[PDB]
Parts: sequence; structure tokens; C-alpha cells
Amino acid sequence: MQRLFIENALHAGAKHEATREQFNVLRLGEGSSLLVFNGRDGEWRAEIAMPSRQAVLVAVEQTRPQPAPCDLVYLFAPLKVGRLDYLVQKAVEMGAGVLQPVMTQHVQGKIGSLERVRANVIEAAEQCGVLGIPAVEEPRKLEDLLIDWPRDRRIVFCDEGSQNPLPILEGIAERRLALLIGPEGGFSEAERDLLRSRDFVTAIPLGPRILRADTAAVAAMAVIQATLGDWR
Amino acid sequence: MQRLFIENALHAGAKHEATREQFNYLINVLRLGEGSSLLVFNGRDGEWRAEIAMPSRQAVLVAVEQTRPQPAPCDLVYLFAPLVGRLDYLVQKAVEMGAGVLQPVMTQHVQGKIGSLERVRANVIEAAEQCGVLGIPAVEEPRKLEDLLIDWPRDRRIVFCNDSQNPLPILEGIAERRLALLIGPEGGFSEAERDLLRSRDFVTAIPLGPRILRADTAAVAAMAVIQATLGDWR
Repeated sequence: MQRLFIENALHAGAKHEATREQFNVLRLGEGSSLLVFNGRDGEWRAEIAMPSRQAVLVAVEQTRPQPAPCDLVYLFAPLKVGRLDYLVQKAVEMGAGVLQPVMTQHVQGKIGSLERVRANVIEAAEQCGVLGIPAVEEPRKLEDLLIDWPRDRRIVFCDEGSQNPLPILEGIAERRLALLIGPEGGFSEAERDLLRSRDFVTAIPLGPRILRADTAAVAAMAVIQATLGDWR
Repeated sequence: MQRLFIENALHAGAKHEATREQFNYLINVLRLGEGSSLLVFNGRDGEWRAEIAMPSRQAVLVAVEQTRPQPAPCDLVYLFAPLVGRLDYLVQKAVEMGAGVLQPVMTQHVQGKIGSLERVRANVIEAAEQCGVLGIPAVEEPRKLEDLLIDWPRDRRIVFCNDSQNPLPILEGIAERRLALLIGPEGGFSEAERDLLRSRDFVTAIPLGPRILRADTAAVAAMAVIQATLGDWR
């Protein structure tokens, strides 16, 4: 079934008027079913009513309840080289609850409109069945973030090793996590020294070949989610 | 240092005339000059440091010394269904994550098409240059899933993307150390294809978590956990 994210409260009988999003295609008619969700009342199957041949979505039955929000924080530098729509959508698919852009010494790319990021977030959620909408934050400087950082949350970052992340992930005691991936040019030497100086930061290797930032994000999230996260 | 893939043989003194694109790229885009060093490789003779010589205000790269030997080919086979925007990316990520063979697969719900192997191969080279991967993975002619499975080597376990959510316990139980990863198209596998996969004893299903992943996301996430438990991340 198609899935649409809506603003509206969701309950039996809740109505939603197709806001210009009157689709045309995917060519559904009167009586057609789709799934709707809103980020707080879970997932519902709704049926289409059609007053003027406009479209109105009427929620009938709840099909999934609202999960607890995903706790994982994704700290990421925007890239000059490596698409921003892909980075964002993949973070949502891989289970990030918070997307926090980080500005670092070597960043060349820009974040652009947070509006467009949030819209990419919604599209990823609709396509991949994620019912929690991850939060998108305003970009922050890395050093500002590290100074007031909650010590109950471990930051994982990627650094050259043995090149197996698994035994290192296995040693992390904190119940809350954040993955930090830097820009195409990595972290400066000072940034590296500062990360390593933090009690709450752990370095992990990601194999024998250099990975680009977009690759590393999905690869690190996979091993993190499988070892310590919600793939368990 | 920059890294360039070359077709010439490599040894001390080996020369490569930079093509129109390369000269502009190395000299008008990176502004490297006479005596500049860069890295050069060809998929067979390892990786060499070369220096730029110029006979004209035309550039010639002269290999000086070998910095890395040519490694063993990576063994991991990547069996993938076509999707072209996602395809470039797929191909490039596969190289980073260590695939040694890229085998395009036709399945029931395939909607996109390969295009031409020419462009697939150029992407492999780009990725190899960018990430310092010295073995160039081979790109095979597309084949239908049901044909590839007939005489598939009993020796190579196919992992494909179920009841649990964690792939790690399943992956640790794979006795083979020769592997393939299979990822389907956006539309998934038909019921007949699923049956065909579950009925082969050299095939093992793994889950990848509680959210539906895109095929290119799945490919990278799957290769991460396969490399870490069974492959060349260990």
C-alpha cells in the first residue's frame, strides 16, 4: 500500500484533505486504501472518499502503534562531494532519531535549507515505514557541541585501526549513542587530538580500505545497530 | 596526493601522456606543475609515485617508484538488480566496500536497465581512484537470476536480504569463507523467486533490521556486517 505522512491528528474518522497532493497517479479511486501516519498516533489504514470528482482521506483502523523515538544521534558534516538528499534519507532508513549537522575545520559543503532537509526526511519515512520522524537540527560547530556534551551519550567516530569495529563496539557501556562522520577531508590534526582527548568519544575502524563519508555513515550505522542498537 | 588510473604498464620510467581531459584536470584544475608527484596505478602492477614532466606549455607522467604492491583480488561477489542514478552510486559503493565482482542480475520486478557496461566500468575506476582500491573488480554481463543459480558454485554461499532482526548470529554460522551478496530491485523478489532462493542449501537469508531499506542502502549495510563478521574487516 502507498504511505502518506500527514499533519492531522489520527483516530477513527479523522479526515485529511488532499492538499494539492491530489496525487492523478498512483491512480487510486474512491474506496481505495492507503496507509497514513503522522509521527505521533502511529499508522492507520485510510480510505479515499471523493466529494467533488478533490480527494478526502478517512482513517479507518490503526495498523501499527507509535514506537518510542529512535535514540541514535547522527552528527554529520555536509559534503561538497556526496549528495545531501542521499545522506539524509539514509540516516532515516538506518535508524537515526536526530540529524545534527556539524561544522568542522575542513567542511566545504553547505547544509542549505532545513526545510528541504525536513522534506527529504518525510519522504524517507514514507518510503521506508519509519513512524518516528527524526528531528533535524540547525548546524553547530563541532567544538561547541563537544564542550557541553551529555556524558551519558557515547560518540563513535571513524579512525584507522586491527580494522574490525565489532570488538570495540562491544566494549561500549553507554545506553545512548551518537555517530560522528566528518567531511571529505576528514578531521584536522587538532580536531583529531580533541576527539581523542574526550572521555566520552570512542574511535572505530571501518576496514582496510578508505571509505568516503556517505559510505561510512551507512556502514558504521549498520555495525552499530547490529551490535548495540535496534537491529538486536 | 591525487591518484590516477592508467592503462599503460607500470615500472620505473613508464610514461603516460595525459589526455586532453587529464592535462586540464591535473594542470588547470589541480594546477600541478613540473616536478609534482602523484599516485598512479593500472590494476596489475600495483601503485607507483609518478612525477609530471612537460614538453609543452601537453604533460607526461613518469612513474618513479612503487608505493604499494598489487594485492590479491577481493573474493566477494556482488549480485545486484538494476535501478541509473542509484546505479552509479551502487557500483561505486560496491568498490569501496570490497566487492571483487559486480554481477548484474535480471529478476521479475527489475524496472531500470543496466545501460552499457562502458559507463559501469568508468564508475568502478572513479571509485578505485578515489578510495585507493588497487584491484579493479570485474563487471559481468547481466544474467537472469534463475540461470545463475543452475551452475552456481556449491562452494560460494549466497547471502540475501525474515523472523529475527539481527544478521550477526546468522552470519557467524556461515561455514564457507567464499561469499556472494544478493540484493534485489526496488520491487523485491517475486514469490517464485523467494521459493527458488529458500530451496537452495547454499543460500542463507539475513535480516537487516526493522526498517525497509532501499537496495543501495541495503547493499552497503549488508557488506558492512558481512565484511566485519566473515570478510576482510576482521
